[PDB]
Amino acid sequence: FVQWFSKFLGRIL
Repeated sequence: FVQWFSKFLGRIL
């Protein structure tokens, strides 16, 4: 949740 809101590694939200 601390990058680009990407649902791959947990970057989502």
